[PDB]
Amino acid sequence: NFPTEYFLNTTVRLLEYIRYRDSNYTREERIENLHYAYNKAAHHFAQPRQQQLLKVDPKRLQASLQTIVGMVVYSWAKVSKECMADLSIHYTYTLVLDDSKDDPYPTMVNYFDDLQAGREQAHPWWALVNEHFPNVLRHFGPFCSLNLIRSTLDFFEGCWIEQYNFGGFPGSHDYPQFLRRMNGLGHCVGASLWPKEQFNERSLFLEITSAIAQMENWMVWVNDLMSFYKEFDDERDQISLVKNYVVSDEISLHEALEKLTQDTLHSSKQMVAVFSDKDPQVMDTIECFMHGYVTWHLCDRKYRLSEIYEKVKEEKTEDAQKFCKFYEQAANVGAVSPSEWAYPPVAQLANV
Repeated sequence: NFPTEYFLNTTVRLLEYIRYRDSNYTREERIENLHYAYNKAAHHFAQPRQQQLLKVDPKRLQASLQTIVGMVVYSWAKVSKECMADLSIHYTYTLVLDDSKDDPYPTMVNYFDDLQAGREQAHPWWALVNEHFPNVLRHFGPFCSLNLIRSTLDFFEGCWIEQYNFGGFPGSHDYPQFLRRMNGLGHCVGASLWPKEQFNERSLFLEITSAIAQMENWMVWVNDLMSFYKEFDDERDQISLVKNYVVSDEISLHEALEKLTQDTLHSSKQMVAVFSDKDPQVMDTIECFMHGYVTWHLCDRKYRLSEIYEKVKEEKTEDAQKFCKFYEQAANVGAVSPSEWAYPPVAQLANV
């Protein structure tokens, strides 16, 4: 049975800590960006070479793309439309990689030599991603770019490790966060929040670096938390950060969940307790990311949190109501029909 109240309590706390509230991001602007990002991406993924080197089921690509654009537009609120579009493509590539069962070994045998010689990579994924990377990198300074490149490389190894469906050896306490950081894209996400057009990598080096280090853990743990509901009974999903704590540390799913909430809540508090008295433009980007990121989760049908809403909408409980109050907040600005932006389907663009 799902820890419905415990979950609710933790969710409301996280929200208060981060100061979850209303933004000046109008539903009309969201639709403007949503359609803009989706429109550049669908046309990209619809090109021939893309269509033939990126092995993904058409229906899942469409879904993945819509999910990713949703997350970007809603979290990288302050960057430009082009930046959202370009980050949408890169994060859709990374999402798509989890669909491969194919062992990377054979295609990674000459990874370095091909890289150093300027020859196209053997693994089709790497071929598309490195070819398109400049489009994403042009929006950043050398420091931030370096973070993206590294994180994406970590991501690749993360996916490789996961093909083994390995939650860790009982007793290997370091395995869980090791794996979560590899497939997390923490430094990618974190360093992509600062476009050299609205920020100065050098003048803000300390804050940017710090953000990356704190955002890496907030971003991944918040996702682990919000996802805890859909993954609860997913017998297919076997190696989540929480399921690994269970196996690696040898504790109950409950205790594992306790560790996650403790880390998440704390991560939140320190985030706030560090950026408030910091360059406003910076705290704004950070604060907006947190809120949008949370909105997206509550709104995307992928996380099915509306099921929880529908099951506690009527209760005189303090949390139960605080949750709904929050939920309806995100709903009012985030519940947009895909028909208003995500069109036409990638498949149709590719067939033309």
